[PDB]
Amino acid sequence: GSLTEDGLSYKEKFVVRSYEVGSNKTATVETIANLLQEVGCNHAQSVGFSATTTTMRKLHLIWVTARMHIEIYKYPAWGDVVEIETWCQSEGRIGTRRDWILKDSVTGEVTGRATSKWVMMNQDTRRLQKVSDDVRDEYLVFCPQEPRLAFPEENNRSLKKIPKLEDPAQYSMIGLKPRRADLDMNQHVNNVTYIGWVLESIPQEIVDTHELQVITLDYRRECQQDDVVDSLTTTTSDSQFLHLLRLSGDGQEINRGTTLWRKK
Amino acid sequence: GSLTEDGLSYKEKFVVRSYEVGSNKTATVETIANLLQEVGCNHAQSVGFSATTTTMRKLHLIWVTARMHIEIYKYPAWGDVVEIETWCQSEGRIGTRRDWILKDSVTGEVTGRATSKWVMMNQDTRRLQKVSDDVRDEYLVFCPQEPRLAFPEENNRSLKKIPKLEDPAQYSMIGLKPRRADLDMNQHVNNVTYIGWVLESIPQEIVDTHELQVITLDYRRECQQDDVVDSLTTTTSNDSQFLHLLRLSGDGQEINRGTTLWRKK
Ligand SMILES: Cc1csc(NC(=O)C2CCOCC2)n1
Ligand SMILES: Cc1csc(NC(=O)C2CCOCC2)n1
Repeated sequence: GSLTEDGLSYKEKFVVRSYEVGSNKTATVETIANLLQEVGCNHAQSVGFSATTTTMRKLHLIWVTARMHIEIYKYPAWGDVVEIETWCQSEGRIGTRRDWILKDSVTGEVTGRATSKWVMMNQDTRRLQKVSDDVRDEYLVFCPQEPRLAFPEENNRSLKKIPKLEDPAQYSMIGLKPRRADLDMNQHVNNVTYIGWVLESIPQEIVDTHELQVITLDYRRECQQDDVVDSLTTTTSDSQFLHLLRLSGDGQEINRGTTLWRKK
Repeated sequence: GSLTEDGLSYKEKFVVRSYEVGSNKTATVETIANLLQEVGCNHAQSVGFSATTTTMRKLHLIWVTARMHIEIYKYPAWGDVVEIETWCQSEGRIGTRRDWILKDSVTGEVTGRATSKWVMMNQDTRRLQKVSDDVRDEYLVFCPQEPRLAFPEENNRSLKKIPKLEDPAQYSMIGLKPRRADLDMNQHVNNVTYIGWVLESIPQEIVDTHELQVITLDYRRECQQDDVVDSLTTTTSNDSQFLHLLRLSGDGQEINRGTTLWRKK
């Protein structure tokens, strides 16, 4: 992978692995999300980060995901090369945004796109807070100045309000717990695991006859290593579902989302 | 990746990914096992397969893992390039063997090694069988003729008999279930998931102060997509050894048994 000519975006090629594909012999949405995260990490490393900036390290601040939105037109097959371009942009004092474009390396055609909203948080107290002047200044030298959006459309899917699922849920998968492979290098549950947990409550017949086209996920609270999660789904409709992840015990909400599936 | 000059082994380079590493910023044993599987699949593909031979597809036969043995000296760090060499060998009518050597691409030094035993099974009835002459002939053209072993030693730990853990277990992790990411392209639980499940019953303090040096795992029965597993561990021992058992939560049906050896950091 490498930064592009202007140094304002980053590109990387990936060959799809045997264990990375599902029943269709194409990359799962969890493999796609892992590839987005990997290209995002390689971009941060190439521009001097050791995700945190120098000012963030002094104030004990970290970037946390608030929203992830992914749209896939074609899933790459096992053995195929996918090229991913990523860039980041400041959104005033609200937070930051990271976008991606997925392309088939052979045809050069756009096969997917993604956008994510990130908010600033004190790592110890877990208190949100807004973006300061000092942080925006040392971030803007690595971001395009004019707006560059993976989802430019006025009033688009990536910026829609998501309602809270009402009990009873149509479908559910209960007692979901993270294992050590679900944790990152800081022993926190990886963001991609929540996508998998959301999808666990979709029935196997929908998965067998449909392909996931769009997934929008809001992150409300982090799931600890010793937490247990219940995954809830209701059909709202192509097939659309409304999703809710909550702690098995007290019912504390960890995520809410929507998925849109196309018939094969 | 590519077949070596003689066409009797296969090499591939991997750059270790951010999500592939643990608390030490080095590749987990599950990432290593996924890389072994990937290089093994790329080797089978490069020599004409899709690892069923021509006769195996006619007779509804598949290769299934009976044993996996992995020894790691150094885990590659995030961003490092690891080179893996793999080859297969016939073991008479018992089955086949697949071996691996892991090397640091920069220094060329051996950082790990692995060996695995595979048996032939009818896909439909699940009945294990000996290897026929016709199948043995079809895959011997892709294997070295002289023995080539990743674990050549006379008293190597890769061929040791593993006892059955006796209840009560010292440690346990209960109610483990596979999710869709744990399944392969044929909707069967991936072999690497069982390694993760075995390790789930090791206490977090052992993981925090030790590094896994050796893992030997026997596969007795497959875990179905809707099965629930219990992971059991007992200390048997500067080095710590554990005896492991995976069994179905309900009836206690054994799916795996294993041993791990950990060294102090
Ligand atoms: C160091 C760094 C910067 S961005 C990042 N992670 C991502 O972008 C992921 C998060 C969730 O999975 C998809 C994208 N890590
Ligand atoms: C095509 C083919 C033949 S065997 C194989 N994979 C392995 O060897 C893996 C199995 C899981 O444990 C790591 C090694 N792929």
